[PDB]
Formats: sequence, structure tokens, C-alpha cells
Amino acid sequence: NTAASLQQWKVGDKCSAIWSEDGCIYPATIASIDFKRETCVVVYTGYGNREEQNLSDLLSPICE
Ligand SMILES: C/N=C(\NC)NCCC[C@H](N)C(=O)O
Repeated sequence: NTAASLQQWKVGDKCSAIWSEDGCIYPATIASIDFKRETCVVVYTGYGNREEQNLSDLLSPICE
């Protein structure tokens, strides 16, 4: 994980998010960010769902 940059993300960046449904970590890609709410919508890669997560709650992209 990239701890130092774990609050700032940009649209089009890959990440990991906590799926609200399993509570588990899954790979997701940032589709859009609302910097005012400090949240962003991410699309779960491989699944095709999109969920709104906090920028500071996002997790580093999977590479393994
Ligand atoms: C981010 N993860 C997912 N979707 C966006 N997973 C969908 C399949 C897993 C789900 N627990 C099931 O078995 O239905």
C-alpha cells in the first residue's frame, strides 16, 4: 500500500475498495471523484459494479 498518498487519488487511477456488500477488499478503478465530499465512485474491476468510497478510505491497487 502507499500510505503517504492514501488520501489523494485522481480519476482514472486504479485502487482497491471495500465492497459494502462483503466488507471485503476488491480491485476497483476510480471513475469520478467529488473532492468536496472527499469521496469518489469506483468501479469494481471484473465485476462491473460501481460504488462510492472515500478517497481516504480507498486502498492501494492490486498487483498480485
Ligand atoms: C467487488 N465485488 C463484487 N462485485 C462488485 N463481487 C460480486 C460477487 C461476490 C458476491 N459476494 C456474491 O457472491 O454474490
